[PDB]
Amino acid sequence: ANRSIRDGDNPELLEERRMATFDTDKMAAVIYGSEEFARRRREITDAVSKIPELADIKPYPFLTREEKVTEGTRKISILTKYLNQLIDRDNEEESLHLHREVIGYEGHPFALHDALFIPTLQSQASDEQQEKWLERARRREIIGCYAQTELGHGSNLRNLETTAVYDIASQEFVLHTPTTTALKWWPGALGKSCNYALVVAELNYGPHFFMVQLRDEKTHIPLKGVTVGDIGPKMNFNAADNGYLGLNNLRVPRTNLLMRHCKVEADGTYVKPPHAKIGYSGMVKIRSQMAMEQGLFLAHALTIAARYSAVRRQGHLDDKQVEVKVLDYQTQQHRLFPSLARAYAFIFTGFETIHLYSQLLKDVDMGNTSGMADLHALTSGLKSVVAHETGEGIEQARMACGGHGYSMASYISVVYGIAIGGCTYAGENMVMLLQLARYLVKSVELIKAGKAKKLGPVASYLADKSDETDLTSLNGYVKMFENMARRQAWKATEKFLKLMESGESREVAWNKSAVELTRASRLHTRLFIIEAFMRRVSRIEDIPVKEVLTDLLHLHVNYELLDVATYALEFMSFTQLDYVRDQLYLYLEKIRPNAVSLVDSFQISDMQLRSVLGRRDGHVYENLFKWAKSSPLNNADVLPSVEKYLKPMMEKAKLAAAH
Amino acid sequence: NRSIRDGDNPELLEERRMATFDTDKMAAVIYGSEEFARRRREITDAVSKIPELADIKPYPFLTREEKVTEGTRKISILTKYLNQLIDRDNEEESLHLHREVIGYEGHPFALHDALFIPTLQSQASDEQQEKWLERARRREIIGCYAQTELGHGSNLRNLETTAVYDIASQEFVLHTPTTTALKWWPGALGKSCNYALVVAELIIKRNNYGPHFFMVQLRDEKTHIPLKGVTVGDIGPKMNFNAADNGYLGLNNLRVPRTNLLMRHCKVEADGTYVKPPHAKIGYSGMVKIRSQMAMEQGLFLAHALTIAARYSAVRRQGHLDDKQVEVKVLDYQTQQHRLFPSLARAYAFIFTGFETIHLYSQLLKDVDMGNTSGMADLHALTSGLKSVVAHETGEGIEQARMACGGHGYSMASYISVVYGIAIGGCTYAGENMVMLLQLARYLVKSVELIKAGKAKKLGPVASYLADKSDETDLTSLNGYVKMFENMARRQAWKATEKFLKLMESGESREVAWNKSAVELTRASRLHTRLFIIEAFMRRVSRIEDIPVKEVLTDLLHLHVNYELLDVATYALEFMSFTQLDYVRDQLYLYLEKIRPNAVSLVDSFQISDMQLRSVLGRRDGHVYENLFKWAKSSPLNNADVLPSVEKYLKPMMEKAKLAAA
Ligand SMILES: C[C@@H]1O[C@@H](OCCCCC(=O)SCCNC(=O)CCNC(=O)[C@H](O)C(C)(C)COP(=O)(O)OP(=O)(O)OC[C@H]2O[C@@H](n3cnc4c(N)ncnc43)[C@H](O)[C@@H]2OP(=O)(O)O)[C@H](O)C[C@H]1O
Ligand SMILES: C[C@@H]1O[C@@H](OCCCCC(=O)SCCNC(=O)CCNC(=O)[C@H](O)C(C)(C)COP(=O)(O)OP(=O)(O)OC[C@H]2O[C@@H](n3cnc4c(N)ncnc43)[C@H](O)[C@@H]2OP(=O)(O)O)[C@H](O)C[C@H]1O
Ligand SMILES: Cc1cc2nc3c(=O)[nH]c(=O)nc-3n(C[C@H](O)[C@H](O)[C@H](O)COP(=O)(O)OP(=O)(O)OC[C@H]3O[C@@H](n4cnc5c(N)ncnc54)[C@H](O)[C@@H]3O)c2cc1C
Ligand SMILES: Cc1cc2nc3c(=O)[nH]c(=O)nc-3n(C[C@H](O)[C@H](O)[C@H](O)COP(=O)(O)OP(=O)(O)OC[C@H]3O[C@@H](n4cnc5c(N)ncnc54)[C@H](O)[C@@H]3O)c2cc1C
Ligand SMILES: Nc1ncnc2c1ncn2[C@@H]1O[C@H](COP(=O)(O)OP(=O)(O)OP(=O)(O)O)[C@@H](O)[C@H]1O
Ligand SMILES: Nc1ncnc2c1ncn2[C@@H]1O[C@H](COP(=O)(O)OP(=O)(O)OP(=O)(O)O)[C@@H](O)[C@H]1O
Ligand SMILES: [Mg+2]
Ligand SMILES: [Mg+2]
Repeated sequence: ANRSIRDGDNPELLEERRMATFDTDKMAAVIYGSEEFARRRREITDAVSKIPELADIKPYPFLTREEKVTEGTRKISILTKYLNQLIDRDNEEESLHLHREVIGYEGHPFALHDALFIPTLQSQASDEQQEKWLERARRREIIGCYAQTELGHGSNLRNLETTAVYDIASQEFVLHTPTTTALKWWPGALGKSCNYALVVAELNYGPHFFMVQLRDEKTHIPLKGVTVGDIGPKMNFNAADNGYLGLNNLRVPRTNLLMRHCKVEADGTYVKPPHAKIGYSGMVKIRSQMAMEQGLFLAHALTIAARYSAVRRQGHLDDKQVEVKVLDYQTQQHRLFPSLARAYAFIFTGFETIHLYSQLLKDVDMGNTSGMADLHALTSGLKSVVAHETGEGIEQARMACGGHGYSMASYISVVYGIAIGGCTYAGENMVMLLQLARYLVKSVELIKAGKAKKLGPVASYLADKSDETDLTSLNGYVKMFENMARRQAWKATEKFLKLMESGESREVAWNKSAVELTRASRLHTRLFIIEAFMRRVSRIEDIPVKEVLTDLLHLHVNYELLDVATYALEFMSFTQLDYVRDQLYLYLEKIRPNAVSLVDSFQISDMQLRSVLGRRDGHVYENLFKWAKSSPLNNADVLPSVEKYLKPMMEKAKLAAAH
Repeated sequence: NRSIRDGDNPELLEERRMATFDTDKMAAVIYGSEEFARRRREITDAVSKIPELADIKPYPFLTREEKVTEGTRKISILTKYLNQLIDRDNEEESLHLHREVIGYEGHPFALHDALFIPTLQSQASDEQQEKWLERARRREIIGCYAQTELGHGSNLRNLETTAVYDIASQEFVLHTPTTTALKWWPGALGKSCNYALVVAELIIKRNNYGPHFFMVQLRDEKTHIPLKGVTVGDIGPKMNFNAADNGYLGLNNLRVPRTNLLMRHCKVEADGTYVKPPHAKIGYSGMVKIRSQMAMEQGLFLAHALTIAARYSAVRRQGHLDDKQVEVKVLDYQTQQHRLFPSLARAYAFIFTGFETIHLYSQLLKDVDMGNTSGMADLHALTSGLKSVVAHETGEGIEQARMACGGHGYSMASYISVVYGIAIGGCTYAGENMVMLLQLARYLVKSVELIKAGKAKKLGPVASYLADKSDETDLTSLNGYVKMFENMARRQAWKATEKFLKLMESGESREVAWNKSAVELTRASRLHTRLFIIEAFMRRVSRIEDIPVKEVLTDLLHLHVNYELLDVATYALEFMSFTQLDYVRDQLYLYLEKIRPNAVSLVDSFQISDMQLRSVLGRRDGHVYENLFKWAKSSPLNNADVLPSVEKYLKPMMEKAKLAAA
């Protein structure tokens, strides 16, 4: 029962939707975590579709950079008016659906306000201070931003140049931007949108958070001591204004310092915040979240690609009278379905880490940590592998559309440009793979120390070493996938040890083995991704849904295993390698008739998809032409530039001498 | 290090003082000759004296229409200065001049030079060359290669644009019957060209002869208004290449003379007599020129990206090593050397691989001028996989180059995103990568399918290694690596062929048998071309005098063959131990550390001017932070302190929210 079937649909897609071996309302429920929310997405989408001003002013690719900032600002101010009609404002699941559909991904004045400004106020500012700002934030009375990275520093928060000196005479922090590289650089909404910022600065006590008003609340003119502006065009996310901040001995009250965990008293005593580095909690929320987000990004690209694949006919197989849908080719299925399997896998992996963090957030209001450290390390590699493999799959989804995928009419290049930033923001991907490697070394540096009973369930499989082998029913793959991770974990570990056993200093001994350590993190991460996927599948009550999700899961483990055979061949035969190589191509064929249904299940409205190639109704060619015909260069037959330059250049070129 | 200047950032100055070779010598190698390498600097110098040839403003700041305008502004000016600055019919020099002055984002004459002119050269009669080819070269007229339709790009056997000969008036009637039949994607088709080489199915009193080339005038040479029967426009914004106008073409029973059919190789006489061309597929010659060429070109884009990454990696200090005062240069980190230098090894490897296929194309272009065209099929298949693997790996490389700059890499001030957007199209144009990998796979089957027969002596030198057997395998000295790459390849080649064969002994039809083995066959193709890239590299370094250059290129080459071998270890473990895998793994890291001090020198050698580089992070002088600020401050969004859209939307929104109920 494909629920994305409508009248007037392209038969090419219709005949693909009648092939649905499951209910897509059922699958949406699984995808978005509950039957109730999956419904609410459709209700909201329907509620929005009946509000004309919430439509894109024109096709978003047709807009200039400034026209993009305007429209995102236009759309965010209108959305905010209707917001409390359409959703439960404090329901993040709904608010994300509403904004991802209505605003889009390219940015808006409130992006980082909701992404990091509010979540940090929730996890770092005293109940006193939350009363002063947190609801003013949620009421969008003010626009905030998370202002941490500097022009010279982003990855090493131990050497930020921005200063926060306390002057006990007047009980104020003087916040300064000493050097040019000390300038805040990259915070969303810092340059033009926000009038408040959470500025990270050196207190020497390390980096802390300071609420700083940047612009006057009524006039939006910057306050004395404030230099602010945009940082120019970017790879993408250009509807958002990422900016810089210059602070010239800026004075803020002592109580503009966030103090949930730490304290500075009026006389200047500093109460060290419980322990750990609790202030990095905001980053951890994002990192735990983007396994879900980059999962949905990927789903978006595949939704376009899969649908278009089922429409585009090119080349013949058998039957030399009608060309075949390109989705019938093995390479096509190969370059799409594993990534489709990944989309589901990353999202299920996302639900576990999302709940893990919102649970290990309450653990931090009790004096509990170290579930903190165990979560950080996991999401460290998780955001890295996921964003990297997502980016790979999106381009594959783009290129899979042939020539037209390169057109903005596909919109896959936008989804890539947005998503791929996840390989940089919220921690540089290499660095974050290394952070996880520090949790892996520790988990191994324990062999002669015993302490195997201290390991968490995530690291448990390390203090084992019970290889074996086999792969006749799923869990053997998982077993193989621990065996791979384990080996590389020890091997890379013992190599960093050996270079200390021969006396190269720790940090240099750490550097010489940096690549193997990252190789470990990825193997460990992809092991977890599989397990979470498995855990979600075996819970499903509806049998046809469990069935097709099993097909996806079989496809995952074999494509994944073969991508990492270089590590899997300590434990495998070469004949078994051709099994999983044959198994891969079996479930490609198995998935095929469900392909369109599997992406229809995500129930991404056309308003959110923003894709001509990926239109739900499948009327691609007719509307691709309309899209092109209405594009801005087609405003004039003979271009003003041609008349001015090319016409003279040609007249002149006819008269020139033959040398 | 010839890229050292006064006023340079000491960060980069101390990196260039570490040069263990001459960069004027390396440049000569990269560009194929000392004479040309010298010309590049000579042209760049002469260009730098002409103010009108500078970018009107930082290209990222430009709207899509302003980009078309600027490509048109700069190409009309450049055309005037063309005879001063270079030898017009020297393609090496013209490419340097345009890649630097114009750039990669497109101009009215891109495909005019890329395919329009090369197709006239290879497919038009001496008569027809007299009528147009010199007109094209003097840029009297603007042309294009109009092949791909809205519904057909890969499969040329079923294009819907017809070419019907009417013997009565001796004309071809050219028709676009359906909306999908519309030409779609030719550069300059929509707005710039007034002439187009239109590919259409040839019809002679219902006889179907396949796709052919027809010269079509589209716009009046005087008014640039389209002619009767012509529909033409732009196909909208794109992932990149947006200073160019890629267009669509609609033809309504457009009549052109019989002699607007490109003849040479083939003929249509006034009575309708069709004369078959010698080798059926002589017409795709324009495509093969591109494919042969982009190993070179997708070698240079990548170098361009690395020129920015490496330089910036030697400025950007972040994190601490041993000395816990003063942060370390990020280029010192292993992951950074690992995510950068192998691509640097590929950039060199691709370019040298490019020199070989460029030269034998333009010589197996003379083989097509009277006689044997056996090295036509052998070249097509080589360049089929070569463009696919190269463009794909150049893609991964260039993204790695961007992310290497961290946060700032995402900014347009790095320009690596542009370079990525431009080159990655190479995975699509000039043949869809999967389709092209499958094309070489057919040449691999047929090459294998010649050895259970006894025609191994029909094999070319490229395919030769397939009839052999290496069995015994080691390294210790390079040639053993090539021997290892001869395996895997040969291994998979047979392994994939016999699977496709078995499916036919299963009685599954060829097309379906081919389809079910399609992935294995592409694995075979990739392995084959990676072997070639390595050999090509080898043949270039073991040939040149100047030992410092031959030694740094040997360092690169060692890094290549070790990094590549590990990337394909899964195939290399039919022939290797495991302990040797740790050697090649150890060997990889040794040459990362060995290359490191030459890093800035190896890229400075490409002698890409700032004018061409168009990157703030990649500035030659190395003044990044100072100029990154200046750049941002000048960016268009900062024209006002309070945005018009903030005053109009955000201010009233905020007022309302404060007053609104709880
Ligand atoms: C529009 C929107 O767009 C998008 O929005 C998202 C945009 C996100 C906005 C941003 O980009 S802002 C921030 C992102 N930037 C970063 O992340 C880089 C920060 N990275 C670092 O700072 C370092 O790498 C660390 C992680 C090493 C932190 O360490 P240090 O401070 O520099 O110094 P040290 O004192 O040396 O720390 C190392 C030891 O401390 C332990 N440790 C570290 N972190 C934690 C932690 N979190 N919890 C517990 N323990 C920890 C650790 O054990 C280390 O010791 P041991 O490893 O030797 O054993 C979304 O799509 C969403 C969408 O809505
Ligand atoms: C700005 C600028 O940007 C950039 O500019 C570049 C832009 C480039 C402009 C374009 O994108 S336009 C054209 C690009 N499009 C393509 O390429 C797709 C064409 N692909 C095809 O058409 C098919 O895939 C082929 C290759 C299979 C051709 O075959 P069919 O016609 O469709 O039908 P059949 O009759 O079935 O052919 C198969 C049998 O024929 C044999 N054969 C095929 N090709 C050749 C050949 N070339 N030579 C010799 N033999 C050949 C072959 O043996 C087959 O038989 P066996 O395999 O079974 O044994 C640069 O950066 C440069 C920069 O300057
Ligand atoms: C779209 C986008 C949006 C952003 N939004 C915000 C925002 O709203 N608020 C905010 O505060 N910031 C924001 N940022 C900044 C971002 O958080 C930081 O840039 C990122 O966390 C780290 O980038 P970096 O400049 O520090 O890279 P770098 O730390 O300089 O690293 C660059 C290179 O050096 C390597 N490297 C650096 N250190 C090490 C090390 N110890 N070990 C091994 N390798 C190392 C890295 O692997 C990498 O290859 C944004 C960035 C982007 C791209
Ligand atoms: C920047 C750019 C510039 C261009 N410039 C020009 C120009 O100047 N002149 C011109 O004529 N054209 C031009 N083109 C068009 C280009 O030549 C075609 O887009 C390209 O050849 C790919 O063809 P396609 O669009 O039909 O891909 P498709 O065939 O539609 O690809 C769709 C999917 O199906 C797969 N597929 C298709 N056939 C098979 C098969 N037999 N077996 C297995 N898989 C298959 C493909 O691999 C792909 O994954 C340009 C394109 C781009 C992106
Ligand atoms: N030349 C290429 N151009 C574009 N995409 C490619 C290319 N080669 C591989 N891919 C893509 O990479 C993904 C991985 O597929 P595959 O494993 O066959 O390639 P690979 O891993 O690079 O090859 P191998 O596994 O033999 O090393 C596929 O989705 C495929 O579409
Ligand atoms: N999560 C990631 N984010 C960014 N880049 C990555 C990531 N994982 C791998 N890479 C890049 O891939 C390239 C080579 O991959 P790697 O060093 O892992 O070797 P590999 O053996 O081919 O991969 P694997 O270790 O997964 O088998 C490097 O340039 C590295 O930067
Ligand atoms: Mg890797
Ligand atoms: Mg693979």
